[PDB]
Amino acid sequence: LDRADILYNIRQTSRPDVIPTQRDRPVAVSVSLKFINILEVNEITNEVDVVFWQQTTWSDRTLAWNSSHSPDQVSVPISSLWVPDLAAYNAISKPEVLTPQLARVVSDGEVLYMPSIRQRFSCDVSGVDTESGATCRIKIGSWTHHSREISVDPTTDDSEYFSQYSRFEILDVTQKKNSVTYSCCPEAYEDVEVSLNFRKKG
Amino acid sequence: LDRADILYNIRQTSRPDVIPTQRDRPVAVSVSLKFINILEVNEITNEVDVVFWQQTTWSDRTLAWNSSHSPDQVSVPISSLWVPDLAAYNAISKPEVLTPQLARVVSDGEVLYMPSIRQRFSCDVSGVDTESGATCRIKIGSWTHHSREISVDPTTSEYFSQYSRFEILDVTQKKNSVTYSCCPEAYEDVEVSLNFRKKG
Amino acid sequence: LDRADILYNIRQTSRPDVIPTQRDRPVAVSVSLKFINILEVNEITNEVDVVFWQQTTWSDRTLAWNSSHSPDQVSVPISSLWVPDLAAYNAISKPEVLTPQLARVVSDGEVLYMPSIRQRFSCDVSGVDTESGATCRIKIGSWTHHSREISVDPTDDSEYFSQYSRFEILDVTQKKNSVTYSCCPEAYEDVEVSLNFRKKG
Amino acid sequence: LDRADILYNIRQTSRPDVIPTQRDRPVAVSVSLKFINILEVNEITNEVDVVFWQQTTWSDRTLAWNSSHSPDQVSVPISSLWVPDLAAYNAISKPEVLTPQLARVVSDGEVLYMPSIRQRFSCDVSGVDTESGATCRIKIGSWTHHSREISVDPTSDDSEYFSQYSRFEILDVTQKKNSVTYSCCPEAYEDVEVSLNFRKK
Amino acid sequence: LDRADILYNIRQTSRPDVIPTQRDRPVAVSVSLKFINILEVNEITNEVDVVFWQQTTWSDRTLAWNSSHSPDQVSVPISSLWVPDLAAYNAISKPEVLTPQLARVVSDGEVLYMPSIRQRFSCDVSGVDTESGATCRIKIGSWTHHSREISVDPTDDSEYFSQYSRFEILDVTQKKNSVTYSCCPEAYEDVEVSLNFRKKG
Ligand SMILES: *[C@@H]1O[C@H](CO)[C@@H](O[C@@H]2O[C@H](CO)[C@@H](O)[C@H](O)[C@H]2NC(C)=O)[C@H](O)[C@H]1NC(C)=O
Ligand SMILES: O=C1CC2(CCNCC2)Oc2ccc(Br)cc21
Ligand SMILES: O=C1CC2(CCNCC2)Oc2ccc(Br)cc21
Ligand SMILES: O=C1CC2(CCNCC2)Oc2ccc(Br)cc21
Ligand SMILES: O=C1CC2(CCNCC2)Oc2ccc(Br)cc21
Ligand SMILES: *[C@@H]1O[C@H](CO)[C@@H](O)[C@H](O)[C@H]1NC(C)=O
Ligand SMILES: *[C@@H]1O[C@H](CO)[C@@H](O)[C@H](O)[C@H]1NC(C)=O
Repeated sequence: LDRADILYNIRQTSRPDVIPTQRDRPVAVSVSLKFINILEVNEITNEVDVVFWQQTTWSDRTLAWNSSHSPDQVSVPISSLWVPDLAAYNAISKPEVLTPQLARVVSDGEVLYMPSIRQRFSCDVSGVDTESGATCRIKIGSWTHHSREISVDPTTDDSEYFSQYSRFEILDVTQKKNSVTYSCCPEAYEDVEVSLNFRKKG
Repeated sequence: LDRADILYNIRQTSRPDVIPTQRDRPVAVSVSLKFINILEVNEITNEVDVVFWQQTTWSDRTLAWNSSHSPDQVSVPISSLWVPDLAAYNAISKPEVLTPQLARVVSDGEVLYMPSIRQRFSCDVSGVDTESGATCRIKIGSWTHHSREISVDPTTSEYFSQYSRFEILDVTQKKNSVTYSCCPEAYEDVEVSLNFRKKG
Repeated sequence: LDRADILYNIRQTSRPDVIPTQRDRPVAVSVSLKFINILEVNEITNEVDVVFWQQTTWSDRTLAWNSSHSPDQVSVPISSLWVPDLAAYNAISKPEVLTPQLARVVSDGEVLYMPSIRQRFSCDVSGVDTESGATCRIKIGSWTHHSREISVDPTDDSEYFSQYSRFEILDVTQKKNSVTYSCCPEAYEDVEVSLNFRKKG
Repeated sequence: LDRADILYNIRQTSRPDVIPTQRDRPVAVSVSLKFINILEVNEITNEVDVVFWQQTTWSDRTLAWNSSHSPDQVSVPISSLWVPDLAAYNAISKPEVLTPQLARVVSDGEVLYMPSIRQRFSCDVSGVDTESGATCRIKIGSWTHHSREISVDPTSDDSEYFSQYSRFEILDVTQKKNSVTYSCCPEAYEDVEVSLNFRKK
Repeated sequence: LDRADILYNIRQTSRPDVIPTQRDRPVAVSVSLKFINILEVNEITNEVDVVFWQQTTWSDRTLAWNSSHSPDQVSVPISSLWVPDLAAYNAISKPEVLTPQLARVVSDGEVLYMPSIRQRFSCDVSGVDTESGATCRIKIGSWTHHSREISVDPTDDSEYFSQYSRFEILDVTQKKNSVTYSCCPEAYEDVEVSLNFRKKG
């Protein structure tokens, strides 16, 4: 199989509307934010404008091919794939995707999608001009799929990709799993809570 | 039936342009706003910028399937479904949808669509910096369907951002029925009264 | 005929690119602006930001159906219909459509399209802070169809206007105008809408 | 032939990706800007925000029909036509098209496309608040076609339809042809240079 | 072969989702930025707004045709072609493409795509108001293809820079990097562009 055949097969049999659940178990989605820049911070309004790489991984076995005498991986437009319906609960702007909308698909059906996103958030900016800094929390989960359909887990240096030219610096990033049941609904929804501890440079 | 079969059936037969009336009775649409944030307020221009979850429910029997060895619910792109043509009569910006445009469909044909929307409104901002606060009224109804085709009803604060400069004192959501001079038919609306103020 | 059949018939035989002229007569398009809000006014730059409902009516006999055991009217996405190519000659921003892009079609082929539009205009803002107020003129007509293909005709001025605007409406007049350009032998029709408004005391 | 037949024929056989060259000669494109407004000027940054009608004409013989007992002209969405790939070399914003994206096609295959465009330019704003005014030069040519594929030529008062309510007034508009060969490339590229002499009122 | 036949063949067979690797050797992409304008600089936030032509070249042998009695080159919409998935690693806005999205294809399968882009970057603006100026570095490479699939290589200093900018260019250097990240076993190639510029004053 060459690249042309694999990408033809995916384009022709891609059900992008269809969550790829196996034997009624949830799709395991891994999510990790790599912070690249903090552009605007407002301690009065408690708003931040951030650029991050949203590292997103999951398995879709319908994509898989035999890798013997074939590529191990191909680049696929996300319009030809199912992608998790992830949303940031405290976003106050739409995600601005800065990068080409391609994912990497491995021959075993693993998908890696990592867009660069600029987005604005409502979060705690208090203490940004102090030594211990501000802690801005961002919650990301499936908008419509509960824990029996999608599970979200943080992935396996917090400032390795962060811009040296930002007015801000990162003290710490922690990424932890939450499972929440709301009054509306009988089912639990999973989320990754990302805590960005940052401060103004002196 | 698996998810793949249900979503194929819905894509092939859903008729997104066709209001799903039963026996010439109106489609009963429920609408409730959950306020998440108040971002900008201008007492001079009487304008507010708000983020809310627009909880929207209705029945479309053409979507229904036998649930007996099948999923009870699926996620469906709204482009594959009929959705009510709701508009806010006092909006001064287009709705900015912040979330994926998917609805939940139950095997009995019940649809739940709850987008997160950022939108600007013309409303009474007077008293925002006082103890009793401002009361901003938002009217939402069908743009083109009168009360014999679509009825809009409220369902009868909790998720408001603790980090807003503002706080919510009260939200009331009440039904209105309006006849305009132009037109013989009544149009239903939910009137949402947001009583809010600047934090001390 | 039920709604599903009518909307199927319209979607399948809709020629949205084809002006529905009858026997070589112009399509009569009626246009009336209902002002809802005046958001920003600049007396230095002579610019206004306005929200209005653009009530637009015309007949397309290709849409018609026998109403006798059928709905009298349906809601149709404008992407399935011919719509007049109206433009505001003094607009300085694109029309921001705030409402769902549906028109109402009557069984006789009458169409009503009424979008809520926010748009910015170049017009006379002088006198806005005086008792007699400013008069801002907005000209709306077909961008590409002359008077033998499209005629544009006008149909309480403050019945829909926001009580919470910084401005108030004194008067709205909507009158028919005709432009002939040097380039072209044909006249292009427009509705001229005169918005007399002022800052509230 | 009626309008419906002509627009069907154009939709079914228009190759919008195919430049309509005749007998290996260039497509002759005429371009004339009609200035409507000057909205924002910055003498520090040397930037202007302008609204203009970009009158664009060319021949496409593949569109032609016999006009005997048929319309002389139809309105066609530009998505169904080849359009020249014109760009303003000193634009610093994308063209904001304010009008419906329809062209006029004449039965002989002449196309007229005249969008209303709002766009920002890098140009000489020095002297805008003096009697002799500023001269802002805008160059428009094909982005990808050299002079053997596309020629651009200028076409009465270019300023006749300028807004009386602008803070600015037009002193003079000149529109002249340039043909440039760059070091990169063996072929010549044509452009129309438009010089807008304007000042604050 | 005429233009119509070549563009039909490309539209029918191009495979825009398929990287045109030969015998599992990388696609050689050449990238060179031609700086046209520096619009906004902020020494506090270390941000610049720049307009540049992104000269991009590569070979796709599936596009090739016999040039005997045929055009040597055609203009092709990039939606009908594979294009490299290039991104600027320090961009803080999406690329605003100011030009028509057409590439030039030579009969041997060479592609030239040169969009005019306005984009904002995070980079070192310190020293912009001094004689030696600021040096802003921009890194451009494939977002998803490593060095075994795409290689990126640099190809007259600042001849097309706007004379009306508040800034002037002292020097542009464009050098190749090959980077291995901790996450990933493969090396990713990038062109690093160093823009040495200062305020004219
Ligand atoms: C729908 O079409 C029917 C079928 O021909 C029309 O019914 C006729 O109407 C005429 C004229 O009024 C009567 O005198 C005939 O007896 C009817 N014939 C039948 C077979 O019913 C009907 O008029 C049409 N409906 C409308 C609203 O025009
Ligand atoms: O109806 C829902 C579903 C949802 C929507 C947001 N994503 C998780 C699932 O959560 C809710 C939260 C609050 C309310 Br009220 C309703 C709801
Ligand atoms: O024709 C209508 C119907 C509509 C359109 C949008 N609002 C709900 C239903 O209401 C009208 C309001 C004013 C005028 Br005039 C005409 C109309
Ligand atoms: O060629 C035309 C026709 C048109 C163009 C768009 N609006 C109405 C019809 O009107 C013109 C206006 C001015 C000039 Br100059 C040419 C023209
Ligand atoms: O340097 C060039 C070459 C180019 C780039 C656009 N595509 C055709 C070839 O044409 C130019 C047009 C204007 C200017 Br200034 C420079 C140039
Ligand atoms: C993959 O292909 C090789 C080569 O034909 C074969 O030996 C291997 O077992 C295959 N596995 C499959 C088809 O699952
Ligand atoms: C191309 O066409 C010419 C003349 O028609 C001929 O010399 C040649 O064989 C053709 N094929 C190739 C691959 O050059």
